[PDB]
Amino acid sequence: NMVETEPVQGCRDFPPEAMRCRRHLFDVFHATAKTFGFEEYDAPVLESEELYIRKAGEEITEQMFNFITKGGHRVALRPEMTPSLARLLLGKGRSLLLPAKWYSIPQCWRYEAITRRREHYQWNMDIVGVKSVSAEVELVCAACWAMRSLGLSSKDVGIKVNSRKVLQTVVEQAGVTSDKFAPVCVIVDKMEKIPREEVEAQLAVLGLEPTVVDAITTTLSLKSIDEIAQRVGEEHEAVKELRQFFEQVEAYGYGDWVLFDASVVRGLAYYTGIVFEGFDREGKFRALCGGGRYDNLLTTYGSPTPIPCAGFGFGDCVIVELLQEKRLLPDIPHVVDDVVIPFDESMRPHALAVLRRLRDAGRSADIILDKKKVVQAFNYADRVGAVRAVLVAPEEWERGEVQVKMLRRGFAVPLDRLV
Amino acid sequence: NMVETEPVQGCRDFPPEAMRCRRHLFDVFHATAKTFGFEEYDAPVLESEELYIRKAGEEITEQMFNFITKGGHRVALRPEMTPSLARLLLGKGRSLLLPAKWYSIPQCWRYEAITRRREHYQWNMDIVGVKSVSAEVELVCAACWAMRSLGLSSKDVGIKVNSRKVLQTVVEQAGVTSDKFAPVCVIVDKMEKIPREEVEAQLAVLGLEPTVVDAITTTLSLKSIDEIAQRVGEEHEAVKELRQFFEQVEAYGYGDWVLFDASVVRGLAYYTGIVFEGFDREGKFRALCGGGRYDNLLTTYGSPTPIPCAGFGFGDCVIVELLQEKRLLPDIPHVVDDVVIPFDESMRPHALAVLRRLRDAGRSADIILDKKKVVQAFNYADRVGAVRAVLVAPEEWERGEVQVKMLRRGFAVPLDRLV
Ligand SMILES: Nc1ccc2cccc(O)c2n1
Ligand SMILES: Nc1ccc2cccc(O)c2n1
Ligand SMILES: Nc1ccc2cccc(O)c2n1
Ligand SMILES: Nc1ccc2cccc(O)c2n1
Ligand SMILES: N[C@@H](Cc1c[nH]c[nH+]1)C(=O)O
Ligand SMILES: N[C@@H](Cc1c[nH]c[nH+]1)C(=O)O
Repeated sequence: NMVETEPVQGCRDFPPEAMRCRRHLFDVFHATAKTFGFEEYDAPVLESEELYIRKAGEEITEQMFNFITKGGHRVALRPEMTPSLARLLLGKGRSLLLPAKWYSIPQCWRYEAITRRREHYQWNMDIVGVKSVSAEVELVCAACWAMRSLGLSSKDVGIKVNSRKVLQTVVEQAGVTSDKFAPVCVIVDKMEKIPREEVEAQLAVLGLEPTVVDAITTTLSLKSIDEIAQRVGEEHEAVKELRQFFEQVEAYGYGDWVLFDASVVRGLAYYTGIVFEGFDREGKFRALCGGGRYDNLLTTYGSPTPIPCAGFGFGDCVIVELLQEKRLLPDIPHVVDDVVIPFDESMRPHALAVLRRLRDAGRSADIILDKKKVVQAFNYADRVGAVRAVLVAPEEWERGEVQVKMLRRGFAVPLDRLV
Repeated sequence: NMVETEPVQGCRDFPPEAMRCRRHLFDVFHATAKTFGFEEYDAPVLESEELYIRKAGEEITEQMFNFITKGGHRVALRPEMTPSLARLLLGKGRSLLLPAKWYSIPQCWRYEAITRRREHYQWNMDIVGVKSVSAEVELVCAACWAMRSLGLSSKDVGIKVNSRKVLQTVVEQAGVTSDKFAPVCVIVDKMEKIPREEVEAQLAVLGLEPTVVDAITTTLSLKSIDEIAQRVGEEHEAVKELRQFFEQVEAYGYGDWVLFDASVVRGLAYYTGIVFEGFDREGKFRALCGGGRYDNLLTTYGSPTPIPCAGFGFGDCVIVELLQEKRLLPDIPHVVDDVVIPFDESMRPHALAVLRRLRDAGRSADIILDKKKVVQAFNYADRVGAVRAVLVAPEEWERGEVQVKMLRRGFAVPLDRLV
């Protein structure tokens, strides 16, 4: 009998070759988070289904990987991290010191009728307790920093930015009760990649008249902040905020990375203010990352006081395709410093003591574990990219030495000199 | 309405405080693996239930966290990593270069009728393609290395070691067909922590006579390798192997960490040779880690040629309790190098440029994001353990300077000198 060697439908294996690629990326996510002063957290991949019941026609909750425990409890593999984060924050209450800057790199999950990936890793960064656009500034700079760290430039990618408050106004001024607003953002998010007829249809389903639909479409196609200003005023808070945002990003030195786009809304119900989305400037890939401000979610979860929040998620799949296309993911193979080679099996104990010493000195080192010829041991050393082979032979050992060969003739060296 | 702030039954939250503890541990697991030349891998937490159907009464497979997809597919959250590893190895075939030394730190899962933890993280280390006890030597040394790295000594803990081949002989020589052997190990593993009557009963259920049961119990209580040698001969391969194992561990310098214990068998069906288990020398905690040789598993999975393997798993929960008891987990709080403080909001752009510079130089740095008084900014700096506060004020800025205050009076410094 033969076991199924392929992973479960829509899930990825990470043998060493693929793991090095993932590690290269996560190392940047971690390093960027540390540079920016964010704290790591984590929570269970398994959460209560109840945590995601938002009733706004979101794709994320529609495609929920859910099931029922033997105990009858309705659960899901998390489709996103933000609800888990909020649960932790709400759990802490007044004991949480603010501001708080928390990051994680959870695997998140989806399930579709179409048998597409069902899992991905998503770097999450969130700032909690900060009212002003400085939070969004910092988050957008963090995302650019990560991409620049990966070797991309502002010629390769950007982050396009908007605020939902502009549309909020239009919807409210058009006589539509604010309860329809989140559903509208969800529908209008689809504007980009499906027919306008199909989107207009969906909005009409919500009970909004053609004239109201009109204003929405128009405001999505406005190309500048000044044209927004003409539409809603120069001190509509949206304008002041976006200007402050762009000014602050410019002062940090990432002005070439960011721009305004009135069509950016995102697909999540809970964004209340600034929203943003990373993209490739060749128009070839899906969104690289996405985020925004969500000031009401915690109130929504039963927080007795409103807690301002903003953040983003940054997936592991699209960024990697982009990097591959741009030839910014060279395979650096697995490597070690030293390979210790017993001359024969009688030298194994001596070679072990040498191994101990090298590792004690902070070196990465292998020892040849099987019985083999010296030449094969050198073949192995080359396979693992050793800087150095350390041959432990009877002759040198009697002199208190080993034979060392730099791989990146051969020379006898006292034990103490090795390290 | 209030959302449930507690995590799902039997699952842990990792807010920053708990995450630092976990990170401290994983950092050792990673560092130890690199020191020993192991390669990282990963696979999906979700695997086919079929992968674990071993039919040997194992607790691990009995307590399987399984469910059925909407597609009707029988799946589980992995109870262990070793089957996933084997799937990857079998998937590679002849293209896998040997030897291979692979590690991972998967979250693994269980489900019980008793509502105990249902998840844990388990450092896995495995050596593939090595016939000789040198593999086991290296794995046991790796486990000790990790524990010593965490600040434990050979007075605190040990690893007790045995080989199943001794018992294999007894079972086979007693006329019991080898198919009963794995089930027997599974039963005898329970010997330790349940009544002997209850264990003897279970073996009788398998159809083994009282005389055969007798020999098993006796051999479990033999206290030395010499007494095993008297029982099965000095060149029963078990004896030679254990002697070689102990000799090699002694030569690496971890002789005080290891010992022989004829009662150690482990609960897993697939161990064929040497097996081992980490323990605390005060007899206070459950097993810290556990592993062994499993030379038949890949054959069992349909590998057309036998592939030798050995490894262990090292849980994240018991080790941490031990470390807490031993006071080896001091809370090091979250820290940053620098906190940049705008004197007021008019200095925010200048302060951002300063932030850019510090981060460009590899420093971890925050900027005060909200509007606040300088004194509050210093309170925040103290909260995040900054080495340095960098006050960006109009006066100094006009001189091309900032004001720097070492936290671990205050002095003006040119921008360029900061880094
Ligand atoms: N929300 C999710 C959850 C899981 C995903 C897997 C692959 C790609 C995605 O965009 C995913 N999005
Ligand atoms: N030991 C090292 C260190 C760095 C290396 C870079 C590329 C290829 C190698 O084999 C390397 N080996
Ligand atoms: N096999 C497993 C799988 C999950 C576990 C969770 C907590 C403690 C354990 O010993 C576990 N063992
Ligand atoms: N920046 C640092 C660096 C090291 C520290 C150690 C303990 C407490 C601290 O606040 C520390 N802050
Ligand atoms: N949860 C969002 C990203 C995000 C993090 N924080 C705020 N938003 C998503 O999956 O797109
Ligand atoms: N899978 C084993 C540990 C192990 C890893 N490799 C071999 N054995 C366990 O969970 O106990």
